Amino acid sequence: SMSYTWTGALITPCAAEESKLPINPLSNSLLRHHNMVYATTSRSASLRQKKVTFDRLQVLDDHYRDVLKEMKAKASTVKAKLLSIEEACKLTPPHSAKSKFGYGAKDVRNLSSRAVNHIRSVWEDLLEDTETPIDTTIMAKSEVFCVQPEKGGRKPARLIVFPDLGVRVCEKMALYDVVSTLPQAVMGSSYGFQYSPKQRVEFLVNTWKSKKCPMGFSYDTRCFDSTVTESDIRVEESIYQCCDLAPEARQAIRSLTERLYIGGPLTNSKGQNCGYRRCRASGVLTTSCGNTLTCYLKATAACRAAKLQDCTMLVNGDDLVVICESAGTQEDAAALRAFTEAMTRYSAPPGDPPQPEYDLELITSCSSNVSVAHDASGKRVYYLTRDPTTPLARAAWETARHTPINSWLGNIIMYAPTLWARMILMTHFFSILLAQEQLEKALDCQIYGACYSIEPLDLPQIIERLHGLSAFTLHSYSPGEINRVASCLRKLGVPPLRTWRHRARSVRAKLLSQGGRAATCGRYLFNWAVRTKLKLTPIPAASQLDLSGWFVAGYSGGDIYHSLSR
Ligand SMILES: O=c1ccn([C@@H]2O[C@H](COP(=O)(O)OP(=O)(O)OP(=O)(O)O)[C@@H](O)[C@H]2O)c(=O)[nH]1
Ligand SMILES: [Mn+2]
Ligand SMILES: [Mn+2]
Repeated sequence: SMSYTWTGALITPCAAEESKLPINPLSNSLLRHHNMVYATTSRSASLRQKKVTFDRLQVLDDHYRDVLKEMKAKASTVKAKLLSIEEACKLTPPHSAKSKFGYGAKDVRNLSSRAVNHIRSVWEDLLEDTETPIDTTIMAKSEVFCVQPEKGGRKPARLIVFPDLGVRVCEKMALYDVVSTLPQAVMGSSYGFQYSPKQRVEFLVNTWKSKKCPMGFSYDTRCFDSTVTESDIRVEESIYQCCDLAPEARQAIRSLTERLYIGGPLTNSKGQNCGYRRCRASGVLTTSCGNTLTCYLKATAACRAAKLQDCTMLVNGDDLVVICESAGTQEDAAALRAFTEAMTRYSAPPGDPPQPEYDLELITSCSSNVSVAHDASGKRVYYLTRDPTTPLARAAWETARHTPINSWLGNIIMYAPTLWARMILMTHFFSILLAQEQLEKALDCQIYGACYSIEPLDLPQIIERLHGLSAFTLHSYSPGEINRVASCLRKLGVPPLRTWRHRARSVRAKLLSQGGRAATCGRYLFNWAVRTKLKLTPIPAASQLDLSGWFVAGYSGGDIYHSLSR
């Protein structure tokens, strides 16, 4: 079975597309080499299709079935709720793509009669029609990155596939509770999205330490969605089916599984049939959960086949990292060879062969890695970092062009503890906000795939709640880590780290002599920039009325929104 079949019609864009970074009178303050930044467009959709299109051979053995059951027994433990039309409407983001039936996200969240009437029929249809493939739209995703060291090396557009708005709301009523609860229940501490960065770190380390002689690695499959089979999707459904569900929920899931999740026809923006999918759809509510479960299921089985000792995994979508007891170098190399031979068999071959690692700071996953620093008292603190090239490039692009979702904000949140996050991002953006007094204007950013509405003035609280205070006092980052950041600044033409020490004192000052919420931002966010450092006390309101539901589950491509946590 082929992951895709193409009729020749083009993946077309729904609007015009900006691909280059125009000469900015403020972004150059950030990055000077504009020709290094680029956003993906329809033009490269075909290169993507070729990467994404191939036959799938899958062989399932005893360990796989053994693991399936263990997972199912756990899922058996869950009672999932049917979400009401209203609840699901609220979960829809304000700029979620509009329906082909004459209403948009706004209409849906406002509970328009037209919108709710269509949703109801889409739901009724889920109960009356058990087999007709549901229409999906295929588009090229616009994403900004830095040119490849191979000079002019570019990533082709990634393809996004999703059903009409109406179906999406139905998916929510039918599966939102499930997709928010089953992953943990089934994978325990192995489910990654349940952890804030601070927790993901605690869990990696306490695990690494828990080993007499630790050996670890990260695994990532070559274009995972395409590797997901119809079989894999039905197994996924067998897992969902073990929950106690309402009758209509149970049929909605069952119908959604055959009509949408296993495959369906592909339609472009001009309304033409581009082909057919027989693999995971990037834009359905189940794709995060589905991928984690499938990833976890295959990997657990692979461990037992490769006979790895005391394996402990952490899974996020298709992002896998396993920490086991080293059984000797030579030994370890053969185990990963086997592990991979098994993953490949289960229909999930690697992008790059996994390398056994013996230094936790050396294992990278989710595009991130753990690093060490020291706090106020110099007590070796641990945190999560990542190469800053893509983040800095995106910050650049978001500066020259108001985009709907502001990744820089998100990166500050998740990476607040980091060197680059504090010294460049925090500095750059707080002066831009200062200038236009956009401190109060809330922005949309996403975490683990769900879009969140956030007020910059609340970063101290948020940062404090998530990383602790050490996030405001880390000071002796690793050589390795500092070298990476500097090397990257050179690559992008971003002014060296010390140039930023300067900029911050200013911004901060212009933030202390501002009072209120703005002022606090000034005291806590740039304490690394002032000569005369003060002693930061736990923020009152922060570790208080600060909302949650933030690190419960992944919703990438799931059309999820929350306007909580100020
Ligand atoms: O919302 C989405 C979209 C995509 N995917 C799928 O999960 C994988 C996570 O993508 P990766 O970071 O693994 O990149 P890759 O090397 O596997 O594939 P290239 O993207 O760089 O082409 C993607 O490659 C995609 O196929 C999801 O799981 N969820
Ligand atoms: Mn992948
Ligand atoms: Mn990945």
